[PDB]
Amino acid sequence: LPHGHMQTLIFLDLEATGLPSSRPEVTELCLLAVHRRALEPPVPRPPRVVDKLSLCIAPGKACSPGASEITGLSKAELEVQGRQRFDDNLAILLRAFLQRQPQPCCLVAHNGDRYDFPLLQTELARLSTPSPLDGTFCVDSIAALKALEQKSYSLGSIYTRLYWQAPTDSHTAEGDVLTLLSICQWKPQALLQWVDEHARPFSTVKPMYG
Amino acid sequence: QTLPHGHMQTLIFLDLEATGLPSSRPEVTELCLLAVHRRALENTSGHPPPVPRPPRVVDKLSLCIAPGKACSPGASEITGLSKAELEVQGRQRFDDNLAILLRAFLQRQPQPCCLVAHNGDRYDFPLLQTELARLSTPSPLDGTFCVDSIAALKALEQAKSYSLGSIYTRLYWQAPTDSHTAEGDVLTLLSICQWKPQALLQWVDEHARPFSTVKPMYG
Repeated sequence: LPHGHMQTLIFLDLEATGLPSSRPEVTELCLLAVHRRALEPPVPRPPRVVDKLSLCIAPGKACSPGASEITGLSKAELEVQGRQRFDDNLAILLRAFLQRQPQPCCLVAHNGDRYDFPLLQTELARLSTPSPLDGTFCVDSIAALKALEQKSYSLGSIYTRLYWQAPTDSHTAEGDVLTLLSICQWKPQALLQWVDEHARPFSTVKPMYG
Repeated sequence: QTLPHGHMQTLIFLDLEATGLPSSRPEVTELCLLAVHRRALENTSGHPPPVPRPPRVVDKLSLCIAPGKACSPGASEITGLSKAELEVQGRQRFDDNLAILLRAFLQRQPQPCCLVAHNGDRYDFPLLQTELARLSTPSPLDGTFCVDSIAALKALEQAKSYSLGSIYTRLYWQAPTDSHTAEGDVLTLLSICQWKPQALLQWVDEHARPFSTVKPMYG
Protein backbone atom coordinates (compact mmCIF):
# COMPACT_ATOMS: atom_id res chain seq x y z
CA LEU A 1 0.00 0.00 0.00
CA PRO A 2 1.23 3.52 -0.81
CA HIS A 3 0.17 5.25 2.42
CA GLY A 4 -0.95 2.53 4.82
CA HIS A 5 -4.51 1.69 5.82
CA MET A 6 -6.86 4.67 5.91
CA GLN A 7 -8.35 4.98 9.41
CA THR A 8 -10.95 7.64 8.55
CA LEU A 9 -12.91 8.09 5.36
CA ILE A 10 -14.38 11.55 5.02
CA PHE A 11 -17.18 11.58 2.48
CA LEU A 12 -17.16 15.04 0.91
CA ASP A 13 -19.28 17.20 -1.41
CA LEU A 14 -18.85 20.86 -2.48
CA GLU A 15 -21.46 22.88 -4.35
CA ALA A 16 -20.31 25.98 -6.20
CA THR A 17 -21.20 28.95 -8.38
CA GLY A 18 -20.54 27.24 -11.72
CA LEU A 19 -18.27 25.09 -13.89
CA PRO A 20 -14.46 25.16 -13.78
CA SER A 21 -13.71 27.70 -16.56
CA SER A 22 -15.97 30.19 -14.75
CA ARG A 23 -13.47 30.19 -11.87
CA PRO A 24 -16.23 29.18 -9.43
CA GLU A 25 -16.51 29.65 -5.69
CA VAL A 26 -17.80 27.20 -3.10
CA THR A 27 -21.35 27.82 -1.84
CA GLU A 28 -21.84 24.69 0.28
CA LEU A 29 -19.64 22.07 1.83
CA CYS A 30 -20.41 18.84 3.64
CA LEU A 31 -17.99 16.49 5.38
CA LEU A 32 -19.08 13.19 6.85
CA ALA A 33 -16.30 11.39 8.73
CA VAL A 34 -16.55 7.64 9.20
CA HIS A 35 -14.06 5.45 11.04
CA ARG A 36 -12.71 2.48 9.09
CA ARG A 37 -14.21 0.10 11.68
CA ALA A 38 -17.71 1.56 11.23
CA LEU A 39 -17.57 0.37 7.62
CA GLU A 40 -16.07 -3.06 8.30
CA PRO A 41 -29.79 -5.58 -1.19
CA PRO A 42 -31.40 -3.42 1.53
CA VAL A 43 -29.95 0.09 1.39
CA PRO A 44 -27.37 0.26 4.20
CA ARG A 45 -28.08 2.59 7.11
CA PRO A 46 -25.33 5.05 8.05
CA PRO A 47 -23.12 3.87 10.93
CA ARG A 48 -24.23 4.95 14.42
CA VAL A 49 -20.95 6.73 15.05
CA VAL A 50 -20.27 9.56 12.58
CA ASP A 51 -19.07 13.15 12.68
CA LYS A 52 -20.81 15.54 10.30
CA LEU A 53 -20.25 19.10 9.18
CA SER A 54 -22.44 20.94 6.70
CA LEU A 55 -21.98 24.63 5.95
CA CYS A 56 -23.39 27.20 3.59
CA ILE A 57 -20.87 29.73 2.30
CA ALA A 58 -21.38 33.12 0.66
CA PRO A 59 -19.44 33.39 -2.62
CA GLY A 60 -17.88 36.57 -4.01
CA LYS A 61 -19.49 36.13 -7.43
CA ALA A 62 -23.03 35.17 -8.48
CA CYS A 63 -24.15 31.61 -9.11
CA SER A 64 -24.91 30.82 -12.74
CA PRO A 65 -28.55 30.17 -13.68
CA GLY A 66 -27.75 26.47 -13.97
CA ALA A 67 -25.86 26.45 -10.67
CA SER A 68 -28.74 28.15 -8.84
CA GLU A 69 -31.20 25.79 -10.51
CA ILE A 70 -29.30 22.63 -9.61
CA THR A 71 -28.08 23.54 -6.11
CA GLY A 72 -31.04 25.61 -4.94
CA LEU A 73 -28.57 28.24 -3.72
CA SER A 74 -27.91 31.82 -4.83
CA LYS A 75 -25.43 34.51 -3.75
CA ALA A 76 -28.32 36.88 -2.94
CA GLU A 77 -30.08 34.43 -0.62
CA LEU A 78 -26.85 33.34 1.04
CA GLU A 79 -26.27 37.01 1.86
CA VAL A 80 -29.79 37.60 3.18
CA GLN A 81 -29.16 34.64 5.51
CA GLY A 82 -25.93 36.31 6.64
CA ARG A 83 -23.57 33.57 5.42
CA GLN A 84 -19.87 34.45 5.64
CA ARG A 85 -17.21 33.92 2.99
CA PHE A 86 -14.71 31.09 2.72
CA ASP A 87 -12.32 32.61 5.22
CA ASP A 88 -9.72 32.15 7.97
CA ASN A 89 -12.37 31.34 10.58
CA LEU A 90 -13.69 28.60 8.31
CA ALA A 91 -10.15 27.17 8.13
CA ILE A 92 -9.97 27.11 11.95
CA LEU A 93 -13.24 25.15 11.98
CA LEU A 94 -12.06 22.67 9.33
CA ARG A 95 -8.72 22.13 11.04
CA ALA A 96 -10.37 21.40 14.40
CA PHE A 97 -12.93 19.05 12.80
CA LEU A 98 -10.17 17.19 10.96
CA GLN A 99 -8.13 17.01 14.16
CA ARG A 100 -10.84 14.88 15.79
CA GLN A 101 -10.46 12.10 13.20
CA PRO A 102 -7.94 9.24 13.52
CA GLN A 103 -5.17 9.34 10.87
CA PRO A 104 -4.35 8.56 8.07
CA CYS A 105 -7.49 10.25 6.81
CA CYS A 106 -8.86 10.03 3.23
CA LEU A 107 -11.38 12.32 1.54
CA VAL A 108 -13.86 10.59 -0.74
CA ALA A 109 -15.81 12.65 -3.29
CA HIS A 110 -17.77 11.82 -6.45
CA ASN A 111 -15.93 13.44 -9.33
CA GLY A 112 -13.58 14.76 -6.65
CA ASP A 113 -10.54 14.51 -8.92
CA ARG A 114 -12.03 16.83 -11.53
CA TYR A 115 -14.05 19.20 -9.37
CA ASP A 116 -14.33 19.09 -5.57
CA PHE A 117 -10.62 18.55 -4.81
CA PRO A 118 -9.07 21.19 -7.11
CA LEU A 119 -11.75 23.71 -6.14
CA LEU A 120 -11.17 23.04 -2.41
CA GLN A 121 -7.42 23.38 -3.03
CA THR A 122 -8.03 26.74 -4.72
CA GLU A 123 -10.30 28.07 -1.93
CA LEU A 124 -7.80 27.01 0.76
CA ALA A 125 -4.83 28.39 -1.21
CA ARG A 126 -6.13 31.95 -1.00
CA LEU A 127 -6.05 31.89 2.81
CA SER A 128 -3.11 33.19 4.84
CA THR A 129 -2.88 29.99 6.89
CA PRO A 130 -1.38 26.71 5.62
CA SER A 131 -3.97 24.27 4.33
CA PRO A 132 -5.58 22.11 7.04
CA LEU A 133 -5.64 19.36 4.42
CA ASP A 134 -1.91 19.03 3.76
CA GLY A 135 -1.61 15.75 5.70
CA THR A 136 -4.81 14.26 4.30
CA PHE A 137 -5.31 11.80 1.42
CA CYS A 138 -8.05 11.63 -1.20
CA VAL A 139 -9.76 9.44 -3.78
CA ASP A 140 -12.50 9.84 -6.38
CA SER A 141 -15.48 7.54 -5.85
CA ILE A 142 -16.27 7.37 -9.58
CA ALA A 143 -13.04 5.41 -10.07
CA ALA A 144 -13.81 3.39 -6.96
CA LEU A 145 -17.24 2.31 -8.17
CA LYS A 146 -15.94 1.64 -11.69
CA ALA A 147 -13.52 -0.85 -10.13
CA LEU A 148 -15.99 -2.38 -7.68
CA GLU A 149 -18.50 -2.90 -10.48
CA GLN A 150 -16.16 -4.84 -12.77
CA LYS A 151 -23.29 2.47 -17.63
CA SER A 152 -23.78 5.97 -16.24
CA TYR A 153 -21.54 6.94 -13.32
CA SER A 154 -23.70 9.81 -12.05
CA LEU A 155 -24.48 9.53 -8.35
CA GLY A 156 -28.17 8.69 -8.76
CA SER A 157 -27.63 6.21 -11.59
CA ILE A 158 -25.13 4.25 -9.51
CA TYR A 159 -27.39 4.25 -6.45
CA THR A 160 -30.37 2.99 -8.42
CA ARG A 161 -28.22 0.44 -10.25
CA LEU A 162 -27.06 -1.05 -6.95
CA TYR A 163 -30.22 -0.80 -4.88
CA TRP A 164 -32.97 -0.75 -7.50
CA GLN A 165 -34.83 2.17 -5.98
CA ALA A 166 -34.69 5.92 -6.45
CA PRO A 167 -32.31 7.88 -4.21
CA THR A 168 -34.16 9.84 -1.50
CA ASP A 169 -31.76 12.53 -0.29
CA SER A 170 -32.31 16.28 -0.60
CA HIS A 171 -30.69 18.22 -3.42
CA THR A 172 -28.02 19.43 -1.00
CA ALA A 173 -24.32 18.87 -0.29
CA GLU A 174 -25.39 16.75 2.68
CA GLY A 175 -27.94 14.83 0.62
CA ASP A 176 -25.26 14.05 -1.98
CA VAL A 177 -22.86 12.95 0.75
CA LEU A 178 -25.45 10.62 2.24
CA THR A 179 -26.22 9.03 -1.12
CA LEU A 180 -22.46 8.62 -1.69
CA LEU A 181 -22.12 6.98 1.73
CA SER A 182 -24.89 4.50 0.85
CA ILE A 183 -23.17 3.63 -2.42
CA CYS A 184 -19.84 3.16 -0.65
CA GLN A 185 -21.51 0.81 1.87
CA TRP A 186 -22.58 -1.56 -0.92
CA LYS A 187 -19.37 -3.59 -0.63
CA PRO A 188 -17.62 -1.86 2.31
CA GLN A 189 -14.66 -4.24 2.54
CA ALA A 190 -13.91 -4.03 -1.18
CA LEU A 191 -14.36 -0.26 -1.11
CA LEU A 192 -11.85 0.10 1.74
CA GLN A 193 -9.35 -2.06 -0.12
CA TRP A 194 -9.66 0.06 -3.26
CA VAL A 195 -9.34 3.29 -1.20
CA ASP A 196 -6.22 2.00 0.59
CA GLU A 197 -4.62 1.03 -2.74
CA HIS A 198 -5.49 4.28 -4.54
CA ALA A 199 -5.32 7.00 -1.87
CA ARG A 200 -3.08 9.95 -2.75
CA PRO A 201 -1.97 13.09 -0.85
CA PHE A 202 -4.33 16.05 -1.14
CA SER A 203 -1.16 18.14 -1.22
CA THR A 204 -0.63 16.80 -4.75
CA VAL A 205 -4.02 17.97 -6.00
CA LYS A 206 -3.50 20.77 -8.52
CA PRO A 207 -5.61 23.88 -7.78
CA MET A 208 -8.55 24.43 -10.15
CA TYR A 209 -7.35 27.98 -10.82
CA GLY A 210 -4.79 30.39 -9.36
CA GLN B 1 -41.07 47.90 26.83
CA THR B 2 -38.20 46.28 24.93
CA LEU B 3 -36.70 42.82 24.50
CA PRO B 4 -33.97 41.77 26.96
CA HIS B 5 -31.40 41.00 24.23
CA GLY B 6 -32.78 42.18 20.90
CA HIS B 7 -34.19 40.02 18.12
CA MET B 8 -32.34 36.73 17.77
CA GLN B 9 -30.78 36.50 14.30
CA THR B 10 -29.80 32.83 14.59
CA LEU B 11 -31.52 29.95 16.42
CA ILE B 12 -29.25 27.00 17.03
CA PHE B 13 -31.19 23.84 17.69
CA LEU B 14 -29.18 21.72 20.07
CA ASP B 15 -29.19 18.23 21.55
CA LEU B 16 -26.72 16.49 23.86
CA GLU B 17 -26.62 12.75 24.51
CA ALA B 18 -24.78 11.55 27.62
CA THR B 19 -23.61 8.65 29.82
CA GLY B 20 -26.55 8.84 32.24
CA LEU B 21 -28.95 10.85 34.37
CA PRO B 22 -27.84 14.01 36.16
CA SER B 23 -27.06 12.46 39.57
CA SER B 24 -24.55 10.10 37.93
CA ARG B 25 -22.47 13.15 36.98
CA PRO B 26 -22.79 12.24 33.28
CA GLU B 27 -20.42 13.10 30.43
CA VAL B 28 -21.41 14.08 26.90
CA THR B 29 -21.18 11.32 24.27
CA GLU B 30 -22.81 13.13 21.33
CA LEU B 31 -23.56 16.73 20.39
CA CYS B 32 -25.56 18.20 17.48
CA LEU B 33 -26.02 21.84 16.54
CA LEU B 34 -28.25 22.95 13.69
CA ALA B 35 -28.04 26.69 12.99
CA VAL B 36 -30.92 28.41 11.20
CA HIS B 37 -31.14 32.09 10.37
CA ARG B 38 -34.24 33.96 11.59
CA ARG B 39 -35.27 34.69 8.04
CA ALA B 40 -35.19 31.00 7.06
CA LEU B 41 -37.63 30.20 9.86
CA GLU B 42 -39.95 33.10 9.03
CA ASN B 43 -39.98 31.99 5.38
CA THR B 44 -41.39 28.63 6.47
CA SER B 45 -44.73 28.07 4.70
CA GLY B 46 -54.22 22.01 7.42
CA HIS B 47 -55.16 19.29 9.92
CA PRO B 48 -52.73 17.77 10.24
CA PRO B 49 -50.27 20.17 8.62
CA PRO B 50 -47.53 18.52 6.57
CA VAL B 51 -44.27 18.14 8.47
CA PRO B 52 -42.41 21.34 7.55
CA ARG B 53 -39.50 21.02 5.12
CA PRO B 54 -36.21 22.08 6.74
CA PRO B 55 -34.91 25.34 5.22
CA ARG B 56 -32.51 25.05 2.28
CA VAL B 57 -29.87 27.12 4.06
CA VAL B 58 -28.70 25.62 7.38
CA ASP B 59 -25.39 24.86 9.08
CA LYS B 60 -25.05 21.55 10.88
CA LEU B 61 -22.49 20.05 13.23
CA SER B 62 -22.75 16.57 14.69
CA LEU B 63 -19.97 14.95 16.73
CA CYS B 64 -19.42 11.84 18.79
CA ILE B 65 -17.37 12.20 21.93
CA ALA B 66 -15.55 9.62 24.01
CA PRO B 67 -16.56 9.96 27.68
CA GLY B 68 -14.14 9.40 30.57
CA LYS B 69 -16.66 7.12 32.28
CA ALA B 70 -18.87 4.28 31.01
CA CYS B 71 -22.44 4.70 29.79
CA SER B 72 -25.13 3.24 32.04
CA PRO B 73 -26.97 0.21 30.58
CA GLY B 74 -30.09 2.30 29.98
CA ALA B 75 -28.04 5.08 28.40
CA SER B 76 -26.33 2.70 25.96
CA GLU B 77 -29.72 1.24 25.07
CA ILE B 78 -31.48 4.58 24.57
CA THR B 79 -28.70 6.42 22.73
CA GLY B 80 -27.07 3.51 20.89
CA LEU B 81 -23.66 4.69 22.13
CA SER B 82 -21.20 3.01 24.51
CA LYS B 83 -17.80 4.14 25.82
CA ALA B 84 -16.17 0.99 24.44
CA GLU B 85 -17.52 1.53 20.92
CA LEU B 86 -16.70 5.24 20.84
CA GLU B 87 -13.16 4.23 21.78
CA VAL B 88 -12.77 1.47 19.17
CA GLN B 89 -13.80 4.17 16.68
CA GLY B 90 -11.07 6.54 17.83
CA ARG B 91 -13.31 9.27 19.26
CA GLN B 92 -11.52 12.01 21.21
CA ARG B 93 -12.54 13.39 24.62
CA PHE B 94 -14.31 16.70 25.25
CA ASP B 95 -11.23 18.94 25.04
CA ASP B 96 -9.90 22.40 24.16
CA ASN B 97 -9.84 21.61 20.43
CA LEU B 98 -13.57 20.84 20.64
CA ALA B 99 -14.21 24.25 22.24
CA ILE B 100 -12.25 25.89 19.41
CA LEU B 101 -14.29 23.89 16.88
CA LEU B 102 -17.55 24.97 18.53
CA ARG B 103 -16.42 28.61 18.67
CA ALA B 104 -15.55 28.71 14.98
CA PHE B 105 -18.94 27.17 14.14
CA LEU B 106 -20.77 29.72 16.27
CA GLN B 107 -18.70 32.51 14.71
CA ARG B 108 -20.26 31.79 11.30
CA GLN B 109 -23.73 32.54 12.68
CA PRO B 110 -25.15 36.08 12.67
CA GLN B 111 -25.73 37.45 16.18
CA PRO B 112 -27.52 37.61 18.53
CA CYS B 113 -27.57 33.83 18.54
CA CYS B 114 -29.83 31.65 20.72
CA LEU B 115 -29.45 27.96 21.51
CA VAL B 116 -32.74 26.02 21.60
CA ALA B 117 -32.85 22.67 23.37
CA HIS B 118 -35.71 20.50 24.61
CA ASN B 119 -35.34 20.31 28.38
CA GLY B 120 -32.19 22.38 27.86
CA ASP B 121 -32.65 24.28 31.14
CA ARG B 122 -32.64 21.09 33.18
CA TYR B 123 -30.16 18.98 31.24
CA ASP B 124 -28.38 20.00 28.04
CA PHE B 125 -27.37 23.51 29.11
CA PRO B 126 -26.08 22.75 32.63
CA LEU B 127 -24.23 19.67 31.35
CA LEU B 128 -22.61 21.62 28.50
CA GLN B 129 -21.62 24.31 31.01
CA THR B 130 -19.99 21.65 33.16
CA GLU B 131 -18.03 20.13 30.26
CA LEU B 132 -16.81 23.55 29.14
CA ALA B 133 -15.81 24.53 32.67
CA ARG B 134 -13.06 21.92 32.79
CA LEU B 135 -11.32 23.30 29.66
CA SER B 136 -8.58 25.95 29.45
CA THR B 137 -10.29 28.05 26.78
CA PRO B 138 -12.81 30.79 27.50
CA SER B 139 -16.36 29.57 27.07
CA PRO B 140 -17.14 29.42 23.33
CA LEU B 141 -20.68 30.25 24.36
CA ASP B 142 -19.95 33.65 25.83
CA GLY B 143 -22.21 36.10 24.07
CA THR B 144 -24.58 33.30 23.05
CA PHE B 145 -28.10 33.05 24.48
CA CYS B 146 -30.28 30.03 25.24
CA VAL B 147 -33.89 28.93 25.80
CA ASP B 148 -35.80 25.75 26.59
CA SER B 149 -38.29 24.62 23.92
CA ILE B 150 -40.50 22.85 26.48
CA ALA B 151 -41.60 26.20 27.90
CA ALA B 152 -41.85 27.53 24.33
CA LEU B 153 -44.19 24.81 23.05
CA LYS B 154 -46.27 24.89 26.24
CA ALA B 155 -46.91 28.56 25.46
CA LEU B 156 -47.58 28.03 21.75
CA GLU B 157 -50.01 25.19 22.43
CA GLN B 158 -51.81 27.04 25.22
CA ALA B 159 -52.52 29.63 22.55
CA LYS B 160 -50.54 16.82 27.83
CA SER B 161 -47.07 15.30 27.74
CA TYR B 162 -44.36 17.69 26.58
CA SER B 163 -41.76 15.11 25.67
CA LEU B 164 -40.27 15.81 22.25
CA GLY B 165 -42.10 12.84 20.69
CA SER B 166 -45.51 13.63 22.18
CA ILE B 167 -45.48 17.17 20.80
CA TYR B 168 -44.32 16.09 17.35
CA THR B 169 -47.02 13.42 17.21
CA ARG B 170 -49.71 15.89 18.37
CA LEU B 171 -48.85 18.44 15.70
CA TYR B 172 -48.13 16.12 12.78
CA TRP B 173 -50.04 12.92 13.65
CA GLN B 174 -47.10 10.58 13.18
CA ALA B 175 -44.07 9.43 15.15
CA PRO B 176 -40.65 11.10 14.86
CA THR B 177 -37.70 9.30 13.29
CA ASP B 178 -34.37 8.53 14.98
CA SER B 179 -35.21 9.35 18.59
CA HIS B 180 -32.45 9.19 21.19
CA THR B 181 -29.83 10.24 18.64
CA ALA B 182 -28.44 13.79 18.75
CA GLU B 183 -29.10 14.76 15.12
CA GLY B 184 -32.41 12.89 14.98
CA ASP B 185 -33.72 14.76 18.02
CA VAL B 186 -32.48 18.07 16.64
CA LEU B 187 -34.33 17.52 13.36
CA THR B 188 -37.48 16.59 15.24
CA LEU B 189 -37.14 19.73 17.35
CA LEU B 190 -36.67 21.83 14.20
CA SER B 191 -39.89 20.44 12.76
CA ILE B 192 -41.78 21.29 15.93
CA CYS B 193 -40.40 24.82 16.00
CA GLN B 194 -41.35 25.29 12.33
CA TRP B 195 -45.03 24.67 13.24
CA LYS B 196 -45.61 28.32 14.19
CA PRO B 197 -42.29 30.07 13.44
CA GLN B 198 -43.43 33.65 14.00
CA ALA B 199 -44.92 32.83 17.41
CA LEU B 200 -41.92 30.72 18.29
CA LEU B 201 -39.47 33.49 17.39
CA GLN B 202 -41.45 35.99 19.44
CA TRP B 203 -41.42 33.72 22.49
CA VAL B 204 -37.70 33.04 22.00
CA ASP B 205 -36.83 36.75 21.72
CA GLU B 206 -38.67 37.46 24.97
CA HIS B 207 -37.23 34.57 26.98
CA ALA B 208 -33.64 34.30 25.70
CA ARG B 209 -31.02 34.50 28.45
CA PRO B 210 -27.20 34.45 28.39
CA PHE B 211 -25.71 30.95 28.41
CA SER B 212 -23.11 32.37 30.80
CA THR B 213 -25.88 32.52 33.43
CA VAL B 214 -26.60 28.79 33.21
CA LYS B 215 -25.47 27.01 36.38
CA PRO B 216 -23.21 23.97 35.85
CA MET B 217 -24.86 20.57 36.38
CA TYR B 218 -22.06 19.59 38.75
CA GLY B 219 -18.69 21.00 39.80
